[PDB]
Amino acid sequence: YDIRVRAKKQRCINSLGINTNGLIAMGLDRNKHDSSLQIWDMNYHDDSHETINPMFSYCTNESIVSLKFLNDTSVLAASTKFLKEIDVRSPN
Amino acid sequence: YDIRVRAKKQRCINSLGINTNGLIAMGLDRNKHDSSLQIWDMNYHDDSHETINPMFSYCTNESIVSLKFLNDTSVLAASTKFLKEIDVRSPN
Repeated sequence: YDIRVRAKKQRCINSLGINTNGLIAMGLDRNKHDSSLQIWDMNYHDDSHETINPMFSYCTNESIVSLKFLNDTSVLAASTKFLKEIDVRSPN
Repeated sequence: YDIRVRAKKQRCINSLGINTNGLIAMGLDRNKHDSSLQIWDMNYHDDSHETINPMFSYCTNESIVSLKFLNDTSVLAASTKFLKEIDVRSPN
């Protein structure tokens, strides 16, 4: 098919990752009212809206520049001043 | 394997549903501070805790007695005084 999606607050996309189980992550620019690491699944996405409702939101007030899915649950994300490995099963 | 799970507020389980894509729903009794229709996935479940973190929470202050997964996203739930079809892609 063909679907176009975007964040709730529109800004430039730096990185992108698709997991093995279809989980999709996204690296955005820095916005003070939104998360720059949005992880969501396309099967549970409302098709009537361009915006995405993320399952997991991380890295608020940060600018993620590169990311890569390590496992089926863990993602390795790089910001402009940090390097993190964030698991979706823990908020820390 | 073998895993035991329960709600954040422990109460009797009335119904249970497993979807085709591995999504698991659950019908509980009536609690005034918790949702009786907890839908969650076991792959994104923290294995160090007995409690479940639900992806979608519905039917607060209600007692769901029977439920059945219609589609990969919609569930048909029955309470003690209502009969609802709740889609996970919309909060209404």
